Amino acid sequence: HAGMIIDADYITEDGKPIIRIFKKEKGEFKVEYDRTFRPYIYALLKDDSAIDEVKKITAERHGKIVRITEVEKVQKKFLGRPIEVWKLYLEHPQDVPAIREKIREHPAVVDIFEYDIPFAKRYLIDKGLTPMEGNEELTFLAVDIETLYHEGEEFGKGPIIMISYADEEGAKVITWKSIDLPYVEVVSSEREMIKRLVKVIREKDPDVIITYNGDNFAFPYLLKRAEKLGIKLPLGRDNSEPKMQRMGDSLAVEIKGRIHFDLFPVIRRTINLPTYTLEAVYEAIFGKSKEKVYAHEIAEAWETGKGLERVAKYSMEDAKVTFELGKEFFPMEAQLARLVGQPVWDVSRSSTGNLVEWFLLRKAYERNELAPNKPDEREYERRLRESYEGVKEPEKGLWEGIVSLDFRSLYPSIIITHNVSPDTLNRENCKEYDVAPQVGHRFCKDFPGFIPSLLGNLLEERQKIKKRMKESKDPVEKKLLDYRQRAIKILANSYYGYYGYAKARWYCKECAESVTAWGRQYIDLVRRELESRGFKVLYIDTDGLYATIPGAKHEEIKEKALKFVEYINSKLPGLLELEYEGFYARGFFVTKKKYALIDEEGKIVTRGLEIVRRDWSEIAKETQAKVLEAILKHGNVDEAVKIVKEVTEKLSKYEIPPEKLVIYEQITRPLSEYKAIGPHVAVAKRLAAKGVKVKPGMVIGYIVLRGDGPISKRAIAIEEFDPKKHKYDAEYYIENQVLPAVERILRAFGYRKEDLKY
DNA sequence: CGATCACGGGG
DNA sequence: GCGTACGTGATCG
Ligand SMILES: [Mg+2]
Ligand SMILES: [Mg+2]
Repeated sequence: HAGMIIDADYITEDGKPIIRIFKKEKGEFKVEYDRTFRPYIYALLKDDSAIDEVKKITAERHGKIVRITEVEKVQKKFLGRPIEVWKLYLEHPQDVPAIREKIREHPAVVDIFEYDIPFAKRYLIDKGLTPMEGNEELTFLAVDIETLYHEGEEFGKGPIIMISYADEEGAKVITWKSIDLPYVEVVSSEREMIKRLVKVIREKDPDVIITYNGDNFAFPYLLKRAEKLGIKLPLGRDNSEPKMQRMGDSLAVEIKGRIHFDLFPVIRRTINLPTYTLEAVYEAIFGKSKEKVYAHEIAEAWETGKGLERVAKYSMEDAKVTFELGKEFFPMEAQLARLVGQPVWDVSRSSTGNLVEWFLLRKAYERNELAPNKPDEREYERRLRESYEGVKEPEKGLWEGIVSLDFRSLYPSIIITHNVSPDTLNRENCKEYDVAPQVGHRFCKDFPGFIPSLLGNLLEERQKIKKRMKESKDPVEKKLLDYRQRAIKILANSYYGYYGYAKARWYCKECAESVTAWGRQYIDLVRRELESRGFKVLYIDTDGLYATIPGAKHEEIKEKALKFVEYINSKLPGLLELEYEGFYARGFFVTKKKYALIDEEGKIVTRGLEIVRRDWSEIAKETQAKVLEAILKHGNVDEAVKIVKEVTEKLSKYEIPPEKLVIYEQITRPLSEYKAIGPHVAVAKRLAAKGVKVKPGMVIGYIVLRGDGPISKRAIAIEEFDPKKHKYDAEYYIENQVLPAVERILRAFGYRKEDLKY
């Protein structure tokens, strides 16, 4: 009708699917139902006569037989060529996985197509429906929880001790222990606290629930405790419970009628941080410090009853900043959803490769272009092993006053001008074609390629938005249009990468190679022009470069670089654009996407080097941090080498505290299901043998002891370690922990692993 | 060696 | 749900 679409799903009623379109119309929540949309797949047949055998194929589901309800001969395009396929209709979406392989196996069937598109996404495309359109203002509520945790406990063993929420009315805490603070609501039990959260959510009726890692912590924990306590969480606008969907090796939680906006996957994509803790994220965006109160401090305060006001303040600030962050990051995700035509829930949890693919599937429908299939495992593997011809090793040592230049806005223009598309690649009876330099791939000029055509329209639309922005007096429209033009830039700058993405439907190795080859001519021009101006290029890859004027004043480097970007863009034709990304006080480069820098404010910025993860010992992580600090903060590689040498000697002489040697690894399945027994599994099996209920999710802490053979047979549970009896493996902690953590970094300064010991 | 298995965020 | 990440690095067998 007239509302803004925020989501879509389907329900089954009397065994038949019903699409639900969740809308917001002038502040009101509305649900539209559609019983008429039918599931389907396509089948390419060897001959039209075959349909009589194919329409008679059946399968089984829910104890009943599955049939093809209707067949329809249709004319479409495949790889820029007319094709005749049969549209096979099914009653229920779940009929598609049940019957698709029985159609594909048929000797008269050449191939099948569009057999793995989810019904709700199939519906939005086919009906031309775009989520997040209009000026409809949504409501937001941030939610967070605090729990009682002890090292290595099964997930959900300890109770939820606090629940916090925040919106514009303020940040509040619900707890079941007496804390005298103005924003704290004290209730009688964990059960009563969870029921109060349910009431707040039902009363505030937010369109968007903001969490920080709610997909993999807050909501699975709430569901675990609600199950324990035997209470329901009717948070859905249809009174349904939050729904845990297995998205990869992890989880994603949906709340029907709403948008569960988990900031963790969103921020992980948007900015570069070594660790995405809420406190690190908040500081990077708002330039303010946020205190972290660790799990052990929380457990100690809860159990002893001392210092609970500190824990309540931590819980409050967690909800307060989650709200603040949500408001900051939601507008761009809303514009991306709109652009790609899929709900924010799905779009906020996806890579740019999937954003491109959703955009392309919709455009293929609009253009009557049959979509190619996602590859099988063998093809996906063959794609990962493909070698690309045509980005040198970076300069060694420590450099000062570094400018970063970004090339990414160059590639959409190359795709368009050279008609780079899988449907135009090495076409027969082509009258005119473009030949890629060095690699020689031919792209037909006779018709615009599917992908160049779409990119051309995206770039044109962005230029119209930018023009409308200059001519606007309304700062509200200007702010909105700024988000819209940034969403196009992000989607357009993702096509180059998408061509080489192994899971892509419109994958094209030769397209990616050719864009690289044509792109290189401009990169080489940028490099020569930089060097003619006294700049030294320290590092260069397909995405950008780092450069300096050796021994020049920093303000002179910045000014010359800004003046250079303005100059080159005046020389580059069309929408080919170079961007000044930033300036760094110092930096060093190891290899492709492995480097470390420090800006003028003293913030260290790295790519592909830092090892902040629980399965690496503290001694290795601490030494690595010390090495980066000595190099970047002190400009002293000699100090860094001496730090490594001192740590290794201390390890050899058993001078390192055993607490800095603990390795943590999660159990992810029943112990009997393991095919390879790593040290944490060997430790786990002994724990289960002692009567410990070992379950997936439990994190095993261990220390590697001195001895013969694989580390599996010498690992000990941290709770069993006796410093007066057990001797840790110094050679393991040196060669497998500390030295790999620092050897890549120090390779940039001409050191090998063997020069980092006395 | 190829195969297998872990990481992130949260408490 | 017409589904189940990603890319990378250590250790087992
Ligand atoms: Mg959904
Ligand atoms: Mg919290």
